[PDB]
Amino acid sequence: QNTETKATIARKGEGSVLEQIDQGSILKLPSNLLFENATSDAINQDMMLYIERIAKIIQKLPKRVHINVRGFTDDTPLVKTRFKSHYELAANRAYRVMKVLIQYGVNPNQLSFSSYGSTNPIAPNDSLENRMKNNRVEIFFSTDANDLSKIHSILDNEFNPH
Amino acid sequence: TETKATIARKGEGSVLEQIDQGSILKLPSNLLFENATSDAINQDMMLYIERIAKIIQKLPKRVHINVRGFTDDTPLVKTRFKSHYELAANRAYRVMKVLIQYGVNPNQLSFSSYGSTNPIAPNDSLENRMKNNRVEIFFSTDANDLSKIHSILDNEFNP
Repeated sequence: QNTETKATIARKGEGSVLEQIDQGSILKLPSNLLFENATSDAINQDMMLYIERIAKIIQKLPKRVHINVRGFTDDTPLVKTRFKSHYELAANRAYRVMKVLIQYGVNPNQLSFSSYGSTNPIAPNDSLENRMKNNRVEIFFSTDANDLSKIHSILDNEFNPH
Repeated sequence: TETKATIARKGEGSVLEQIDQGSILKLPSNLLFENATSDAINQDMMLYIERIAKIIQKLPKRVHINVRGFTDDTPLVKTRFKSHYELAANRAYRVMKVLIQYGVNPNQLSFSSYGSTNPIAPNDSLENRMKNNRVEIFFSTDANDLSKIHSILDNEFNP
């Protein structure tokens, strides 16, 4: 039923999970592992060491892997912050992690960053734990394989009478 | 996710279908074989097989081709075939054999049988029953990049 396994990043690394989907892998990191709070892009004192470890793991992965850093927020009112929107907050957070991965030697041609804003929650925002997961950063690992597409195009050009 | 098909302007009926893990080329059995109980290929449609063979030869080794056989559910009584599974196996295999005749690498080919199990139509008519009698060719790859990515991540991260 489940395709998520807890992941251990730093011999502590609490709350992180690895999910497999059919078109790739998603590493999910709760807010408090990267940032001082849910509402800023300011990094916390352990941020760097976590990302270094992820970057080492990434170095074992083949070259054609594309790595997408994805940001997410909860619905926390944005009045107290310098951001215009949830999308903007999540973009800046995703972008910072990407940049740190670059500093650690991950090739920029394999990296991008995304923002989902507040509308893909993992859980109810009824606890600190759940709030940290709703403000998570994700890392999606995939490829731009097109073998199946070339087969289809090939077959289509030969065998379509339309 | 499908359209009609032909070749050299002599082969209506055959459809190409795309599914997420590969492509399926449909060859109507009725055209393909002399009659509804034989594994003897229509010697007139060896030219459609050849075309398919020509395309396969363009595809790299990671692309595997599976020739699949399917039947209606008319009980077999006047025949030397002992089941629909066996009948479907022989038809798939005979089409496979002809691809091989036309130069296709035997190591990229296999044949399957589904018997009467997954009919395109309800079995009630030389209209409908003959829709169930078919041979499909499934094109896919042995790609495991995503599986390998997951394995490595899981090995490094999962306690």
